[PDB]
Amino acid sequence: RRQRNPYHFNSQRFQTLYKNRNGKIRVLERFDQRTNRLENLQNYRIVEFQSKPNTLILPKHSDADYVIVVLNGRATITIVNPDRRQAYNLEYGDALRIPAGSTSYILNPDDNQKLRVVKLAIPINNPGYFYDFYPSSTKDQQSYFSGFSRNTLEATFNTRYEEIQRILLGNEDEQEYEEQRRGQEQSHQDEGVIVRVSREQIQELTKYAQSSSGKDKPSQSGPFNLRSNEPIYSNKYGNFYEITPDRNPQVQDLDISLTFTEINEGALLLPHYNSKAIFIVVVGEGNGKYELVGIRDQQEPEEVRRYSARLSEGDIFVIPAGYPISVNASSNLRLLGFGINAYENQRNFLAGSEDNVIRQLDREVKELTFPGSAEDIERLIKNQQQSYFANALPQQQQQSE
Amino acid sequence: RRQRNPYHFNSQRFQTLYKNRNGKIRVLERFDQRTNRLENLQNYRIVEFQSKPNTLILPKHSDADYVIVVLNGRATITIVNPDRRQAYNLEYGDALRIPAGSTSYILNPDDNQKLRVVKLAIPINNPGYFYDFYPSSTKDQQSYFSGFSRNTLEATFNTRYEEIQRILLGNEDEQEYEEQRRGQEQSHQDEGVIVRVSREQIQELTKYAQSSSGKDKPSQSGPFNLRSNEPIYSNKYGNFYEITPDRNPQVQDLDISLTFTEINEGALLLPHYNSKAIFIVVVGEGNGKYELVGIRDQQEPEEVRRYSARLSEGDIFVIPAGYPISVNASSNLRLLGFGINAYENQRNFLAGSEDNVIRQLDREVKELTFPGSAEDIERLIKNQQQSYFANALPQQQQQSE
Amino acid sequence: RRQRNPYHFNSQRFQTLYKNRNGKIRVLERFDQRTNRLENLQNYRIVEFQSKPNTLILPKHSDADYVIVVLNGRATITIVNPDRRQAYNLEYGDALRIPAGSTSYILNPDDNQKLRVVKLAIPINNPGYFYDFYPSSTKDQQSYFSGFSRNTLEATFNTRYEEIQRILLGNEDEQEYEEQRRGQEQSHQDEGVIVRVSREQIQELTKYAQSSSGKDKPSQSGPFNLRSNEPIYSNKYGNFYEITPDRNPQVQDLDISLTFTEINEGALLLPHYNSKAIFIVVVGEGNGKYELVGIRDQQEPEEVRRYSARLSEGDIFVIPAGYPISVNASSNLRLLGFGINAYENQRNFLAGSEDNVIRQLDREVKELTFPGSAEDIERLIKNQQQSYFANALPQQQQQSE
Ligand SMILES: [K+]
Ligand SMILES: [K+]
Ligand SMILES: [K+]
Ligand code: NA
Ligand code: NA
Ligand code: NA
Repeated sequence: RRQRNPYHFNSQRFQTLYKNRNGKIRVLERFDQRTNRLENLQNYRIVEFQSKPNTLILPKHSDADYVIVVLNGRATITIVNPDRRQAYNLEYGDALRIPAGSTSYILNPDDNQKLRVVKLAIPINNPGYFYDFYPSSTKDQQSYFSGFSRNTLEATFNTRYEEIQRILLGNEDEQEYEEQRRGQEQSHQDEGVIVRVSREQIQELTKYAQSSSGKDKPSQSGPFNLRSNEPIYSNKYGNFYEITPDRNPQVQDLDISLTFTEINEGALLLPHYNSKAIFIVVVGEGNGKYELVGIRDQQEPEEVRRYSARLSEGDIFVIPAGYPISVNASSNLRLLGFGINAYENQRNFLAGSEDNVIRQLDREVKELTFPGSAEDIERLIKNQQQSYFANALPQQQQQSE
Repeated sequence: RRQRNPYHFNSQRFQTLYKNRNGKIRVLERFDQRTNRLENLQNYRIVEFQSKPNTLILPKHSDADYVIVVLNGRATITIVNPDRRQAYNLEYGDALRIPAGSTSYILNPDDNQKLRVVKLAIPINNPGYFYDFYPSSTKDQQSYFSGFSRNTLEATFNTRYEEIQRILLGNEDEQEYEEQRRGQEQSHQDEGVIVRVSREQIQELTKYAQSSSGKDKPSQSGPFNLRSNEPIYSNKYGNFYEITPDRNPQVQDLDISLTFTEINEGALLLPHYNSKAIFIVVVGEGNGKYELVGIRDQQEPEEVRRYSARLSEGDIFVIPAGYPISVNASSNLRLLGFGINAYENQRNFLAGSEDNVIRQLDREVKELTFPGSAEDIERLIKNQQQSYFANALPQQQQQSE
Repeated sequence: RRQRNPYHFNSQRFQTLYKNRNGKIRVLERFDQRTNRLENLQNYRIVEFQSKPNTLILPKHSDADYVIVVLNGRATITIVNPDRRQAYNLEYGDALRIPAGSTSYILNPDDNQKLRVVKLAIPINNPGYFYDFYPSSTKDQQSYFSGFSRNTLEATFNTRYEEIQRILLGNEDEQEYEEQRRGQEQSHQDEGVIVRVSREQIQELTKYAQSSSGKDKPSQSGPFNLRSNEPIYSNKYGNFYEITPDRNPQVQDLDISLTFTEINEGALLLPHYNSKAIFIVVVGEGNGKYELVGIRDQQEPEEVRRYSARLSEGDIFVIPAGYPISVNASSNLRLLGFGINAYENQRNFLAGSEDNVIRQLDREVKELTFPGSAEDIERLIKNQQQSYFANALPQQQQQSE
């Protein structure tokens, strides 16, 4: 539409990196592609990863940090080190920092639930770009071991290339059949990087795992549910959870807050602005619209600019620091918030009866600030008795189907 | 002149953002406009803001940090939060960090003194660019509330748009008279973002205010006078004050030192270099010349480069780390220094008899370093018995008017 | 060769900045010249500095930090401050942070040993660019004092320009003879910035110096030998030393680890990857080859990319975080490692029997990960009983000369 939305990143702007019959691994366009208004976010990327019941992403390490949030189902994740090796179950809500270089792999042990993970990634080397290192050799990726010379591999493993090749790599087989339809496996596990897993294996693999279930609190060891603490804002229109970095060792070096806002249908996250935090917002569920307010630099009276977009499962949108936002709900809307620059943030609501900086003004300034009489503004301001969330005067039925 | 001055930012390179009859709000060209030698300063901007007696900037928040220094007069500043609301008087000399997102507004309660504020700003979102958010609706800026849809505003305030509009915004009135001359007000306060204020109001507004007067010391709460501590360098040619970040909680996260150098007429801030700190220097008062020394990369003997410029009330100039500087005074010259990267800085004077790194040399190296005999250099070096500042052999009168 | 090596910086890509008959001062091309894959290293530069016995670099300060490592011989370094003045002997192995702005100069007191220093530099002002400030006036560089005006110099030193000029600078002499051959001196010390020194002087100059000899431990005061601690990895194929930033006050603000890997002939630093650290690797001695593994983004099965290069005294190469590396040795190969982003790094070996993350995998995942049976992989993996370094099945003789 005339006057576009730089800050809106619909579902579609995910580029598939990897689809096989067991899961997908999408990544979102670089925040600074079309826009040049989102430069401070040049490093961050958003990955959605998805898998089907009883499945396994093969071991991977990346040149990037990861903050996992399970927006759907269960997974055991394992994280492997030079020294120890770990494993956590993770339920809906759970988040987890995978540091940069950790060998990890994620199993979906559920029997009928797809796994849905959304990852913020912070590249280490180059800005907006990381890569996935697999030891596995599939028809889809090769091992890094392949990038070594036979001599080097042979010294390395202390083994005839022919034995390495047979065991770690794979042999010459340069044709094709790849037709006919049913389902089974390939090589050993449904070929590719996302493979089908046996219960035998799920049982073995989960047996080590540190169970979540109980909503674990932001520590430095295991997963932490974004609903662990009591809502920060809670009433009968929604819930607002949030873990600020300073109270969360696992990410405090990344200076990320994480939020989980549930907006009930016909409800409205009343307008606020984030004082220093740039928020990357992720739709898990529901439908709605938002209104972000900017000053159109463009290039008489300084014009403000609404940047609106419909919302739905999968979309990303971004909230620049200082920019007032508000968010509707046609259907029960659930949002995941990655707040960059979040340490010391303060969310300033602009309506209703808490953290309302407009009311916190000096009487006589309200006076000078708005055309109404002082008293008219206290009354008006006070007409919204709900805080944080309210009713949005929703649409409904009447002579309608 | 042939061989320009990248580092000099005369008064003129201020772009007005806002002039009405009550004050101005200028901002300085981005440090990396013409030059590409000033990249590390790409984020910082310098705002001068000015107002006339009994006046008020309307409430504003920005997507940027602010370090205020009052180079002229008095002001009450208020800073408003989701929770509390504060207010300080500020006299000449006082500085104050306005964090990013703080609702603030500045009154000039004086009866005949113009208020002069110089702000370093550090944008949060985008590099070299911030914006001003006002709830006010004037003939000059609109409210961010205007960027919301009527439906959204109506849910928000819990009020008929028509009542919001009447009280918080303003109504349709699409013509003009804007002629005839006298002075009074407009709407309620002299229209625009800088408005005329009543004593009734000044009295009320200042009644909360935490008075400065007494030269408050670098804390984390209120304003701090850049002359609070005893001069760091003081003799009969000038005074050199400076608050390093590590001894100043309010900015220590920004890693800014602030200086206040008064150079007496015909005096001379002897040549030094800042070891890590990049200094942004601001002329409050007086006239003089400076000499900055660089190595002209250009593109036989490596050539050095003087970058000189006359000085006067309002000018900015910048001192790259490591680059030797010296500053004259035709008239009593008063400078405000924003030292970026200032934590652990050490100012190395190169003449006179303190912090003189040339004299700190090994005898026998002086020997090898300069053409003179060792003894000739100790004597010479020692011919300047004043430290830090000295006499500049000024110009004066003789058969002259 | 088709498919170039961005990460390889042979000896040749050093640009001489300064050669006279007493030493050279080379600097390496900006890590982001040809490549745009090395952006996070845009600031760092590598300087090799070399001098001949009984010599002196004249006093210099830079707008950049320095981490010195002596890869050959001995030096006294002096570091001069506004306040105190210091001096350390430094033997092979020793490293030292010269902060930004420290007046320093380096003497080579040895009688027959050339001094070889390799410096990582981190510019302060501009990214990839620093400059050298000398008070000396040679036929090669001028003093910064020259960049001041006569009036300014005269106030400064409190001396007739004609006396300054005679003692600190040098006088007009605008011709040439610069022929005939023997050796002696010029002006006072072999002209230029690197000069010939007397024993009389070496004796005097070293008399202050804090002797190294004993392998001093990472403190915050003096030089620290990169072999101070016991090897981190040691067996009969090499030694691997490393000082991580958190255990080394002098650099912990720079977040640099330093390594010293000695690979014995026919030995092999087995393949690993650095989890967060980007390593800048410097060849002191020996010959060999390396294999770095990357994912060629390029632009069916994701291709990996070997980036190989022969090695020899002087070469630089770089190891991106996460990228597996391995290094051979034709001759006793000695490497200096500048690990950027090194705080919390963990080196993951991929072969042999320590810190082997492949073996740390879950049995049943190895199962799914490689084509071999689980048991075949444990056996194979276990066929390399040496850790860290091993034998490379080297080349040798047979019907050969
Ligand atoms: K929010
Ligand atoms: K200064
Ligand atoms: K290494
Ligand atoms: Na063997
Ligand atoms: Na109502
Ligand atoms: Na005199």
